[PDB]
Amino acid sequence: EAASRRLRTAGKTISNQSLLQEVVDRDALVATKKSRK
Amino acid sequence: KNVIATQLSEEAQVKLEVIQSLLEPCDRTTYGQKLREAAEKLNVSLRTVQRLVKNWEQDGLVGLTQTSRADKGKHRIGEFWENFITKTYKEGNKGSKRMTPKQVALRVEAKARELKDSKPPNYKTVLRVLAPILEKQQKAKSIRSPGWRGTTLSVKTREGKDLSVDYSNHVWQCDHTRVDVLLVDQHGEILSRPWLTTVIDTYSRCIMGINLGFDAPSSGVVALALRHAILPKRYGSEYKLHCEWGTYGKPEHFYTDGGKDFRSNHLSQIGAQLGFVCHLRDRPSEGGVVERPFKTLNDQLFSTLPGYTGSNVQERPEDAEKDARLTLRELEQLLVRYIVDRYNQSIDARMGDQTRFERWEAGLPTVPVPIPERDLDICLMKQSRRTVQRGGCLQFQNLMYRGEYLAGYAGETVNLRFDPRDITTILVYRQENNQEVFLTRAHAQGLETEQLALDEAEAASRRLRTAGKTISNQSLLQEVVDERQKLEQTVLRSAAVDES
Amino acid sequence: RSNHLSQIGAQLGFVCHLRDRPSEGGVVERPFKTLNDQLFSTLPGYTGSNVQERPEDAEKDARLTLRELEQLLVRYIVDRYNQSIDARMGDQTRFERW
Amino acid sequence: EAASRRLRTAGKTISNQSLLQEVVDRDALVATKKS
Amino acid sequence: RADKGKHRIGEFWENFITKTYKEGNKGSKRMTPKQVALRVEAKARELKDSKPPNYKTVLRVLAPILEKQQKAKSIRSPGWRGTTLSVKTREGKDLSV
DNA sequence: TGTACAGTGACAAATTATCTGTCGTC
DNA sequence: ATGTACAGTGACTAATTATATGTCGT
DNA sequence: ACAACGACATATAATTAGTCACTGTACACGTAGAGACGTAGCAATGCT
DNA sequence: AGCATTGCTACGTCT
Ligand SMILES: [Mg+2]
Repeated sequence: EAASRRLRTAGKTISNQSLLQEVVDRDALVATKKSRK
Repeated sequence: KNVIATQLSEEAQVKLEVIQSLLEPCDRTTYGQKLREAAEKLNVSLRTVQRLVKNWEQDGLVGLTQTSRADKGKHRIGEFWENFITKTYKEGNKGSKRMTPKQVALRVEAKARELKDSKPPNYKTVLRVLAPILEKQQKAKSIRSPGWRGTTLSVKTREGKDLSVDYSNHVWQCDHTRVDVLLVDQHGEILSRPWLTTVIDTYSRCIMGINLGFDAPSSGVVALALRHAILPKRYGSEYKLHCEWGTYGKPEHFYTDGGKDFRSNHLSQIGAQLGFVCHLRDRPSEGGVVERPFKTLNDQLFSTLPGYTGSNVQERPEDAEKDARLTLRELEQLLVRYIVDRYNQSIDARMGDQTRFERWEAGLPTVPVPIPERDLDICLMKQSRRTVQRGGCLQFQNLMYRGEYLAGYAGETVNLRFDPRDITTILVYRQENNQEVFLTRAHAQGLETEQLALDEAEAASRRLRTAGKTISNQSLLQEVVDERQKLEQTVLRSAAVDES
Repeated sequence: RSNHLSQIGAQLGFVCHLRDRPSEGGVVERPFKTLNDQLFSTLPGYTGSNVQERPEDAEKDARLTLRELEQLLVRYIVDRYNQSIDARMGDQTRFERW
Repeated sequence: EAASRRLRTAGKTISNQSLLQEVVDRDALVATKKS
Repeated sequence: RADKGKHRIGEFWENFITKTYKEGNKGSKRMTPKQVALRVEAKARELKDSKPPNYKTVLRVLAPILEKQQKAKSIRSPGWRGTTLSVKTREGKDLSV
């Protein structure tokens, strides 16, 4: 358990807040594409 | 052999509690007298209680419970008809035939009429007999594979040899997938789904480069992926990336799907010129380090984009061609942002300790040499067993050529290297001391005011000759310059060399 | 929707009508599946009703010719399909209801 | 129950003799197949 | 209890989850709950909300919606019965047979 | 020892619906 | 009011037959 | 001694095998094949 | 004289 809790705590350490920028700007791009008709 | 009792029922608990109430020891003459309470408690004679004691003292909780019957799972139709059913079904489902239990029952009834059997197996009897077979072949369909664990890994090759993966850049992989996105030209008609070809570092599970484009799986595609994989990266401020795709440098191996471009001469020339060894994949599963990222990337990216096309024809969503809206100059930016700002920083699925990126930078055996860009653009495609003319001149694919230093040589076997995207010039090579040595750079006769590609010159030679035109570089060039692939190629014309 | 067929109808004496949608066609769409299940699936080289379902060796097992498949399909229709009960009626075989 | 039983008992009287013999003859034909 | 089947994330998040999944599955887009939860994470961070819903809640929010979208595949047609029959022409004229 | 991500079971933490007391005149 | 209709299913029921019971037994 | 395992013949009941009325579900043109890169057929356009 | 090289066409064969 305590060994597996190392893997869990290590994975959870990611500074993910800089990684979210992809998702919101990908959607913003797709919403910027209006259809041809 | 240990066997444990399970599904202890209420009646078994009733039977157990009286057994426990007589597990308390006493003299045998009162033992045979205190157990009399069981008689009405079980509504049965003490001779059954003596039998129950004989079971429990012999068998514990397992024999205290009632068994299944001896005929459970035994079919009273007998071995002939149970053989007949399982014979008929398995032979009826060999190869591409797919007989079903209903079709089997018709065979049973047919054979019974021949046998004059008064009472052949009913269809539901025939269906019952096959239920074990259907279930056993169902479970055989979905068995999970463990996958590798920890840092140690080795990759099986079609050679039979198994090759360990020891450090970052020890073994790269590639394959191509058809992207599940319909995307469109400028202003935008539907075109068709592109191909994606990726380089994956088998140690870090990292991803050093991709080529995305409408081009079919071809050695020029693989070469342009390696041209991306191997070079240092610089992406323009128009991407607004947060992270830098710092993976570069060269492989010691290239382990790959056995596609015809991966088996090509051109790539083998790259293997010799860059020092990696091409290794073939045995079966698709061994590729999983690159097969699976298509699944990962389909799920986390393409499925969210307007032109998504589903994982199969049978799942193909009908709006895909109704509102496909990206061009590849956007799909590139989406895919590149997904890799560099997310996927590079994503955790490696069986290390946990670090990102995909850090298992590359910390795992490579030593800092690789960043090669000159022009050197890979000297690792062009080459042609051999051709000959130089007895003059200052040359030929290639019905083009005609000049060369500055060729006049010092008589007509002799020559080797030559060319950019298929800029066949305006060739680099020429000689076999001095059994080693390749430069002759000269060379040019098509009089060609300087414009530039030419190989694919359009090849197509022009077809319309050139079939019209009976006099064959020359002069006339061939006109048939280049006098459409689906035109739209596709002029999309791919959008390139970072104009933007960096 | 061809002129040829509409001209046959005018000659032979029937009007040509089109269904709204395939569901309204079920009376004709269904015998295919009764053929698909009860005939084509039990023959060498059955190709499976879908790309996700083609047998792994349909091309390897492929051996029937057009004259042979027709000679079976006619035995199926004459001795079997038309002799089955009409599924609305239960009492009448499809030919006796004709 | 009676409506069903009459409907069912009608269906039971239909002879499969043709519908059955074609089944073994289809296999006896296909038994000649080799790739 | 009166609370069974009703979530505690509240009216704003119950909508935002279901809004985001609904827009992500029109056209050929096929945004699954995980991508919604990843949007929820992004939304809370930009909302400055310190307690975004967990992916298990987001999957439980959509579970009835997913089942309603599933049931539509199964709905059976009664069919015609007995002797009387007609066929539906696209002219709109039911031709008796 | 293919790969590995989205979905799911079994459970703990937290919330909170509501149902169980000792009670008061009815 | 009504797409089609066959193969597979469930929920019993008739027949089989494995084996639990009650008395005697030594 | 008499409470221990037999010797039943007969119930007891849990197995299978069979009857039916329901119902889900595919029938709706559709993957054989595009598109690369050989080993091997070829012509040709040169020339000594 | 001699072939000798050069630019197509299969017929797979693979993804
Ligand atoms: Mg491949």
